Amino acid sequence: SEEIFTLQVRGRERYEILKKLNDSLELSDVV
Amino acid sequence: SEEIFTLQVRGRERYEILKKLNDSLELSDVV
Amino acid sequence: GSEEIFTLQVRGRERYEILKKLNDSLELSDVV
Amino acid sequence: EEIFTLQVRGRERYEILKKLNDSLELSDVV
Repeated sequence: SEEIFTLQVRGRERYEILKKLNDSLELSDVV
Repeated sequence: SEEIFTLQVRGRERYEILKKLNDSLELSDVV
Repeated sequence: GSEEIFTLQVRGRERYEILKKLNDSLELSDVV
Repeated sequence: EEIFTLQVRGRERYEILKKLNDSLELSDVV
């Protein structure tokens, strides 16, 4: 199984930063 | 109104890294 | 004891800016 | 591109930012 977690964020800039990092980790992780 | 953005994250370890970063970013008034 | 400060090297201005925002936030918040 | 520096206080803080930087070097998202 996999688990999807929800992280709630205030402030567009905060959200945009975290989205870029999430996207990067999706692509850099071995799986 | 205040917009709360949702960041969907696969996996506990990935979530915990991003949550730590969010913990910091939410304390920062100017990002 | 003492404190260690590490030089993080980042390629590219836009990548530098995102990591700078994070580091600046961490310096204030001290969450790590 | 140029390489820029950021001074990072403390090993654990350096390690989290290094993890992100290394990820970005692999993914090229930013």
